[PDB]
Amino acid sequence: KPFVVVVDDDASVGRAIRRLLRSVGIAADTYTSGDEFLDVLSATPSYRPDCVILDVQMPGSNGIEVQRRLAGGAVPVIFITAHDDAGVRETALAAGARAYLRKPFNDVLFIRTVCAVLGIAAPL
Ligand SMILES: [Cl-]
Ligand SMILES: [Cl-]
Ligand SMILES: [Cl-]
Repeated sequence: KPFVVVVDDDASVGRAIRRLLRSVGIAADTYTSGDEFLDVLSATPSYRPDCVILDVQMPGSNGIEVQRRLAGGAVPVIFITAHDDAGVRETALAAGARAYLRKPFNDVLFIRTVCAVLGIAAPL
């Protein structure tokens, strides 16, 4: 199964996303700490997601080091942010993010975005 990692400082966001992805056959692990995710990557080469969904607003880190570790490699990144982040597009462009979404999101847009980034057909 496709495997997605979410890093968002709100535990409720990771909870909602992992259940929604499970409903369409996509496994997901979620973190509130970018450092926690980075530590797993460094500890075991076998742990590699097919895509990362990254909260650019995480207080005190902004997901900067997660982005830096993945930059240039085979793991595409989708940026997520709050509904009133007027600048998320330029943020995504300069970071080499594959896509971006504002929270809250509807099912069709979220699933189509993730599936397109993963290179798989979307269920809806
Ligand atoms: Cl859960
Ligand atoms: Cl980070
Ligand atoms: Cl990598």
